[PDB]
Amino acid sequence: SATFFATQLQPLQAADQNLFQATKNLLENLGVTDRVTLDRIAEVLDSCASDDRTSKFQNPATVDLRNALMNFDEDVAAILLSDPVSVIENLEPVLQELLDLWKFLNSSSTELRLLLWSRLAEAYGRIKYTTKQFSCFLRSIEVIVADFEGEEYASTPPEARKTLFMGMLKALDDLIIQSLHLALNDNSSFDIIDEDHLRSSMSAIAKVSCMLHVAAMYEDEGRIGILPSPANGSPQKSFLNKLQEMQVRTWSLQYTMLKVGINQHPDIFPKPENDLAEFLAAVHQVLGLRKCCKSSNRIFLKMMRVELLKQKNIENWEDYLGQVLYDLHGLKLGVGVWDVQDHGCEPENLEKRQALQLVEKVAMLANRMSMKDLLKSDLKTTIERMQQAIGSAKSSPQMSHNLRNYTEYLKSPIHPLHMYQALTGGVHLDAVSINTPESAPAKQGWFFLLGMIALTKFKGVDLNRRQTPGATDDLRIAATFLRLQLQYTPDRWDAWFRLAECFDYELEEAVLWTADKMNKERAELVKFQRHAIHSYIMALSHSYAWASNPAALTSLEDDEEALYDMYHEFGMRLYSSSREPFAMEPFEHGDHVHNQMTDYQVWKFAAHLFRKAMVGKPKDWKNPYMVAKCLWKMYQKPTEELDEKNRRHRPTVQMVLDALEKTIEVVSALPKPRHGQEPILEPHYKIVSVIWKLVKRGDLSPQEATKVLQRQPYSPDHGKEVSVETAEDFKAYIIRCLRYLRDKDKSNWQ
Amino acid sequence: SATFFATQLQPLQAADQNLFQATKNLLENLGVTDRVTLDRIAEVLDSCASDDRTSKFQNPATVDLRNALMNFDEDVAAILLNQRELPQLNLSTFLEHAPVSVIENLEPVLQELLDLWKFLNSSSTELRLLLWSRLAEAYGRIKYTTKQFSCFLRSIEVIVADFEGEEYASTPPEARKTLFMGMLKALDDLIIQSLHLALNDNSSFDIIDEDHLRSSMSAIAKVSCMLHVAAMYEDEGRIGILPSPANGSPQKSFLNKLQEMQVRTWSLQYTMLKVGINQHPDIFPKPENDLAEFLAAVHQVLGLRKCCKSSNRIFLKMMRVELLKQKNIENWEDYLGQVLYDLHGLKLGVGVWDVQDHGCEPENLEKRQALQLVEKVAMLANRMSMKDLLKSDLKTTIERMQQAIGSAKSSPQMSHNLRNYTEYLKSPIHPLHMYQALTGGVHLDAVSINTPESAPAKQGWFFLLGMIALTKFKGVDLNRRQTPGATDDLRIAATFLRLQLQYTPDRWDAWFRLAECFDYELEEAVLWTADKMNKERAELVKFQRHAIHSYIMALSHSYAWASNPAALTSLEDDEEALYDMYHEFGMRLYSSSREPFAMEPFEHGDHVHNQMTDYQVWKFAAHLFRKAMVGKPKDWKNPYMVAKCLWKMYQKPTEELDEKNRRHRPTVQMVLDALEKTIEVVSALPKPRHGQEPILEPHYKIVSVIWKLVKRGDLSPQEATKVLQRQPYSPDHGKEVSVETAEDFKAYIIRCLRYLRDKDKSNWQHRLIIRHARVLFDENTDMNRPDAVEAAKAAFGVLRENMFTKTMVMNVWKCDAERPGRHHVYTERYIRYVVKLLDVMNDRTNMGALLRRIRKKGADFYHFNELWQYCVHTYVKLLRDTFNIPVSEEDVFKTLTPEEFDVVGEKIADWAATPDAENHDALGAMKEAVELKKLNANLMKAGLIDDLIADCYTAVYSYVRPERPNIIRKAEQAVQAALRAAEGAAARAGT
Repeated sequence: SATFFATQLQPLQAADQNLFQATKNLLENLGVTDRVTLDRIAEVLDSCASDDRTSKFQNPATVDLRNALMNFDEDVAAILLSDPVSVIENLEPVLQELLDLWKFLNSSSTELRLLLWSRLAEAYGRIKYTTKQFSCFLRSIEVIVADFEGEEYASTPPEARKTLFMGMLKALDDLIIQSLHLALNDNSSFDIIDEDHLRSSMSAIAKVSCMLHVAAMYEDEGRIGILPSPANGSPQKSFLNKLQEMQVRTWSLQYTMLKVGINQHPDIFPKPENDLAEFLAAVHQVLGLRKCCKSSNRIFLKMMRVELLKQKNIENWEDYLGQVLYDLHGLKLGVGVWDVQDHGCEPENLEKRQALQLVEKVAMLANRMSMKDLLKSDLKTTIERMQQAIGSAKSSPQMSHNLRNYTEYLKSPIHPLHMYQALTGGVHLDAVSINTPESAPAKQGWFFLLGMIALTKFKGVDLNRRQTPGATDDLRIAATFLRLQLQYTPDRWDAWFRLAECFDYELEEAVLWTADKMNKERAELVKFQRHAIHSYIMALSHSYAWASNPAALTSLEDDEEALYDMYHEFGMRLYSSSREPFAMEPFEHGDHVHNQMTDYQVWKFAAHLFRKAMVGKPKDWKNPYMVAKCLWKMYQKPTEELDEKNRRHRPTVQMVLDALEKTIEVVSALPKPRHGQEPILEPHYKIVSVIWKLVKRGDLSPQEATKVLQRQPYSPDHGKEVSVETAEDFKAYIIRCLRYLRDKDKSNWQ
Repeated sequence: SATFFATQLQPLQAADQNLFQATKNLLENLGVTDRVTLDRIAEVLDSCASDDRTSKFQNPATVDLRNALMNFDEDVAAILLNQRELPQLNLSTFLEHAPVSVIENLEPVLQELLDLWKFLNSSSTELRLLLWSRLAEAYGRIKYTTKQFSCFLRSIEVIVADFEGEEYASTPPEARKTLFMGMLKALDDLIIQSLHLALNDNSSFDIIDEDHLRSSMSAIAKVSCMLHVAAMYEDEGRIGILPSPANGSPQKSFLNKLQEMQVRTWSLQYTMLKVGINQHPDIFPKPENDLAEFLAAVHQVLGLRKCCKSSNRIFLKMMRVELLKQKNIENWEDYLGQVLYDLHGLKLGVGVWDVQDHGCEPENLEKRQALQLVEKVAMLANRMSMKDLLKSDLKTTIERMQQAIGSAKSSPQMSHNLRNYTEYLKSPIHPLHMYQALTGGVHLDAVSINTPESAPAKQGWFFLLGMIALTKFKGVDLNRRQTPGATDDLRIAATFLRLQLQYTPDRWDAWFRLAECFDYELEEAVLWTADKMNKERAELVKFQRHAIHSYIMALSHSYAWASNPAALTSLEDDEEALYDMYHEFGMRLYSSSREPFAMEPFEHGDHVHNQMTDYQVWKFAAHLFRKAMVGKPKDWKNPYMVAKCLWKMYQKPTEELDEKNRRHRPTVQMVLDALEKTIEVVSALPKPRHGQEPILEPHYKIVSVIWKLVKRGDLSPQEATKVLQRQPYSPDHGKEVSVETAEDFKAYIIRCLRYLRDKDKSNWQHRLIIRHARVLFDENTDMNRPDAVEAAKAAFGVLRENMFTKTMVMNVWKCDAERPGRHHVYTERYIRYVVKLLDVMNDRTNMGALLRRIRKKGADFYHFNELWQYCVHTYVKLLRDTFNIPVSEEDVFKTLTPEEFDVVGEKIADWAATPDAENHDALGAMKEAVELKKLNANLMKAGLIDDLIADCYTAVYSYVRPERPNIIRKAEQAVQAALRAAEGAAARAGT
């Protein structure tokens, strides 16, 4: 029972001890030499090192508070429940007859004294000298602490000491409310405040924080059930929150003194953001263990939200703000060392401008997470709350100019001149990078991120495994999101590339399921390919300047993998549209003025991309094989159909067979496939078919073909020389080549 | 005739040549390689290289303008003079010539799309210009600022192309004359909105690429090529080659409309060239220089043709703003001065060029215009001295600008800071702050106010203002200022430096010039009238009290300034001025601790705080003089006042010294070298010119000092002769004199005093001459010495030769090193020595003659009533010393009845009329005592005068009888009957 109570009380008391210890270190960093304050802090520390924390306190007002909380009194708790230039000339020397008034100051009540401060603060309020008003707020408070430790308080009878102190504490409350409001809402509060005025100031506030910590002992002992807990609706329970809302104000007021205290000391605090954050992490730990952060309209919680967004290079600010956003709006990031602790705060609804401040830090955390993990995490659920709160941006006329240039470029015919300009990166769109606060999502690429999430929804739901369509609306959501991101950003070649990716998946959905669209709606399929190809051009053009930019290759190394995939997906698109059922169908100029590409020049273009995709992805066995397909189709092209320049640049039998030996060399460089995985016979099968056609054409002798045909790893009589002199003996060995390949074709799918 | 016309044309043609040359070079440097534009500019060069500029032009539009202006037609000018009325979007107008959806149709135009292009090659020019107006309207309707601006640029290139177009070249000229002005009305209205968007929103230069810039800005130069001949046409009437158009004519209104069009289009050229120079800084390494030279070429051409104020001064309101942002040009001040002369008349008188008239009237400069004019003037103000400020026209511009700015309104910080200056000024003097001032550790409670109204004071604008006002106060010397009344600039500068110090308390220089204003205010009260020293002592203490507080805060903020090297070079005269602060702190401190002031600002009689000693303040001042001596190595006064400091410290006796400063007492030798240190610097001075008195002020001072301490016993008289012969004014210099007695020390010092009086040819060194009397006759000697009457006579022979007249008038003239209020005191210090001098000599005759001079010069004597006590009582002694008057201790008139006393008192008066009573000493001493009561006029108590009268009357009564108010009354009638017989005897002798 008692050991269980000590086990429950121990980590929160450890948090309090570390909070007061780091507070003490922050005091001693600034030359605060008030040993009374240090002794009060050490009294708090040894009290929190004890089970009976209230016994070790020896300040008289704190044990008066202990008697007030122990012996509840209804009315005592209900107590807590014209030229200004002339006046400031009167009171400022006060705060020969001046020495008599100073003697009159010592003979007077403290309640009379604060009215002199309040009249002085009114005169500063009349001339709007808020800094002097903030100063005399602080000068008023430290007098009430001195008489709290005064011997007149010690000589007071305890029946008088109940009500007289209770008036002073209630008067202490409303000064803090005004001063914190002057601290939070006005930056000029700390101009005339010197160090020793400040060193007198927060030491009183820390003592007040020490004083309120004595009141904090009753609640947590009342939380467990050793103490009688007040009923709901009782004025005692209402009195506790009336105390605790000041404590929320107190440390935040202490934080404003700490923030000025952290500043002006660069030799003392080389990491000034973190030490400010360390206090704020500790206090919200202290309040959040005690369920105290939600009170007083979350003014501390709203304050800490602003400060974390200012700080950038903190280690684990995301741990701190994640606890805040779980408290404020229930935005579970799911990252960081500490899980989000239950603080009993309702999730307040996410306002749009409130969501838009968080974009610059959300996208930083989301950029390091894998897309598959981004499907599983709660990080996307924050984005779902954010984007619904943010919504669609306003219709800018500058965006509408950039929008309408996209529609005519996407319906533009395929210019062969611009293909060579894509090699130079000279293809530019009629667009301008606009400068608006609505583009600050696009300046961080937030609309790019929305496209990647919905694409991974499309990529995650496997189309081969799709027995039910209709979940392609997210692709249309992403395509609108990609069009939104591309309007602000011309240079985002990846946004062009994902746009180029999305057009094929719409085309794949049309042609895989129904063959009727190949007979009735060919024009929109022509439109989709031409939409894809022109998307790839700027995805080639803007990536070429990106590849020419060396610092752009440094960040996000997977985009270089996306760069080489774009090189693969370029020539994949070129070879696909040049054959059936299309056969250069987007390349027509029936409604078009300009030249068209030939199929030969398309196949001349695509292999060099596959040559470039071979360099970046050497384990990609397709890229040498796709090189070998196009050059053989270039070898399929007759010389008379070629012009004079391209007749010299037609591939030779030496260079065609160079790539045919190259692709199976790369296939042999791969490790062997596992059980249940047959190796790809298509590099092995297609090299035989061209050689058989080369013998059928007669450019390749069957004797010299069989030298090539027995270097294959799946050759009949491999490693043993077989000489061939007749075509029928060649056709017999070709039959032996096919049937031995049919031995490797176990599933009968070649 | 023609040679004269070419001579007048030659600066105009040179300016046009340099303008088009710079335009050609900058167009070439932007890559505009169109040969036709270069050929047009070269044709303008051919025009400007010859007298017949008009014949060399061969472009059809230029010669069409030339033909239009050679024979002017009113109906030709009617469409340009009247405003443009736009035909609407009508099918009938389309037949005659033949917002987003409007953008989506028309911007494709700018096979059915190709059908429009063939038609637009054959349609009207303005029909295309209608669409460019319509597209800019749609761009205006969507409020695209850059796209609406871009349509304006393309529309310019249309109508320039038609002037090279063959449709206009093949038009019949009667139709073309309407067509030339009709396009020109369409031309000029486009430049109205083109300039307006180019000087309001800078977003209009967004979508312009390189070639768009190279297309648009080249056509503007063609307009600048074409419009040049119109100003050339006006120049023919300017020299009288052609007749001028009459005022109020259509010819006059046609011409100035072309003037306000030509300047307006030229301002558009500056906007494209500014954006075009940027983005290519390799081509333009100094973009401030080329933009200034481009504006210099434009404004000089328009200025000679008086086009600056044209088109509502829109070029001038652009040029001044862009010159303000640039700071590191050389001779921008040349470019600034002519521009502000064209707008306000603020002639600066600096740079290479003086102002030349551009035919423009000034406008009164407003407050916000002056705030932009703060910074460039303030740098230009610091280049000149205050004397050069007092001769420049820049001073006249500043007084307008302060009239333009006005007095600033007080902030709550300003009410806080200026009050704390007064409370510090009302504070008593503490030695802690002066010890802190040597550390520089004194600060004031005054926050640095951060407002744009302090950006004047951040340049020291208010600091400049008092420096002008103090220069005018210092411009007339106060020796030559015989007319007080030109003294309000002292109070004007006194108001100004507080306003500087409110925003900038840390400026040590603003505290220092504030102190001299309080210092000079102390002079003018006491220089003419000693009555303020007589009656108004409560205010004269306050001036030096507030001076000393201001002198502290000058020193404290100087300590950071004098010890850091960064301020040690900036405005090197202020480094020289910092050593002048040390010299006038010590001359202020040493002044207020002696007569007439006598330590008055030091006390705390209103209050708590310890007051300083004079020994504490003499050592404090001597700290300043040596610190003055390093930065003033040739200034002899800084060793001179440090020599006077230790002598006051040495003459201060050791008993009243504190035991800390008892160890800090300098030796007898420690003042001898410092006097010789001054006489070293005086010997190190350059030799004085003819008519200049040499500085023997060290020389008799060390003579007087060595006279004292030898007679005080600090040195033997033999050892003094070596120290005396080191000095440059030693008589028989280099010849050794051995002195064994004090009388031998008396004679040689008298020979030194005679030698210095040989150098007193102007007869001014009365301190030497009163010490020549002092060495001859010491005050503290025994009165019964037999030579003391003789030594006072030889002392009087020195004084009456030099300063004292035969009617006993001394001439205490104010020395240049003498302090204000000191010579009033120094006169009566010479009086009390002279009164005791004539006491030993028993000179009763010259005392009464001197007494009339004291009575006449009563207002000139400090503490004159107290001086009249000592002089009368010594003369009462001198009346008793000369005449041996017994003191009537016993009243002999008690035996007389008042009836019998009237009998004897009339018998005494009848005895006094006898000539035997003239030899009576008691009657004669009563006669001067009667005149002494008349000369008193109850300035003192008259009862002491009546004591000498009644004792003289009783001594008379002790003589006539063998032969209190009634006693004096019968004594009054005794002198009255005596003087009646004296006038009766003198009257009968003359008859």
